[PDB]
Amino acid sequence: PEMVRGQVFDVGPRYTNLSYIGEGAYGMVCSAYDNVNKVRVAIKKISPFEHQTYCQRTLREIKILLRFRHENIIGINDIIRAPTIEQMKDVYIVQDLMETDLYKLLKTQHLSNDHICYFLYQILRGLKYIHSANVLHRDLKPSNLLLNTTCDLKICDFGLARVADPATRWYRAPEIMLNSKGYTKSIDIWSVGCILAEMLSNRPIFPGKHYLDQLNHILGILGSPSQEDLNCIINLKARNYLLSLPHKNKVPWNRLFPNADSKALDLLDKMLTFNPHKRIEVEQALAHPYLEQYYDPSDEPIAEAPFKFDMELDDLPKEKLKELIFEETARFQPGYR
Ligand SMILES: Nc1ncnc2c1ncn2[C@@H]1O[C@H](COP(=O)(O)OP(=O)(O)NP(=O)(O)O)[C@@H](O)[C@H]1O
Ligand SMILES: *[C@@H]1[C@H](C(=O)OC(C)(C)C)C(=O)CC[C@]1(C)C(=O)OCC#C
Repeated sequence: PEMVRGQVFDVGPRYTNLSYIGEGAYGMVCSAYDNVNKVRVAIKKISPFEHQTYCQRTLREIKILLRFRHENIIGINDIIRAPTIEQMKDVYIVQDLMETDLYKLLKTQHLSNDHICYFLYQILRGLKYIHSANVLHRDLKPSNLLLNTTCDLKICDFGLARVADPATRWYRAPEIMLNSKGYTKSIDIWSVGCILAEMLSNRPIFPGKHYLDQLNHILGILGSPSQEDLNCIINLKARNYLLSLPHKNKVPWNRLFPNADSKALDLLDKMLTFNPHKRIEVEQALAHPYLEQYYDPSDEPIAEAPFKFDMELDDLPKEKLKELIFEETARFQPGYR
């Protein structure tokens, strides 16, 4: 078994020439060569079975990404795991190989306005498909926006994704921290707005240290919530918390982004709206004048049908989640069904 930084990558003989390329809180990702198809791939090793929440992430990512097929969404090419459930300790997810992610690119490079507009267009194009399947990604951030040499962008990391039905916190919408319930497609648009702001200045717009600090960052730029804003917070204890904060004036977007295109700041304003019911929707954002050079509805496909898991996962024990992961990956085993 090939080894990478002291870690077993048990993916041969088909996949060889492994090279470390990144890592998140759950998976180690390596580049590799697929000797069967004669193509470069990425391989994510995850080891989730001792944790119920990690098992949920693994099953959600596998189920959603095998059902999605879109240019701006990473696909799963193959899944490697042991032939028996008792031997199964790691899962390897094989994906198309991307060259970097937006987090790493922003560390090294200031983006031009054409770059920002193009990246923002691809994010929203992929998000249009996700939302059209009635799915929430729920964890959009620069590190899960993959990029290749030709500037193509793919969204990845669907372990928190959920059917819509009303690590880092810097991109979490305010209602996640205040309501803990009733999440809509609106939460992804907030994340995209945070990403846009970071592309405009190469710094995160709301880099809070904890939920309390996070809310103070957001309010220190948006200003204290309006009465209509307050009425959309359902948890009254959370409303009382907001009402206990000192008044804060809104900071004009062109104070934060003085050289930014005014059309980008108009869209940004509509994405980073406190009230999720007033926040711009993905199709309206695609149609905003900022993206006029790219917007092409006939070339922005949607899902044939809304997605559904066919079972609630939140309450299942991890040993049951393990059996579901085994079942869901059987289609990549020789001799399946
Ligand atoms: N298909 C891929 N091609 C190239 N690099 C990739 C690919 N998938 C992931 N990466 C890199 O590996 C990192 C970790 O992947 P990710 O899927 O976010 O792992 P995770 O641990 O399951 N979740 P998280 O903690 O949210 O990052 C990414 O941020 C990328 O830099
Ligand atoms: C795209 C690249 C790019 O995708 O970065 C990596 C590191 C993946 C090669 C850039 O960020 C700069 C050049 C380019 C082509 C770009 O942004 O131009 C398109 C336009 C307008």
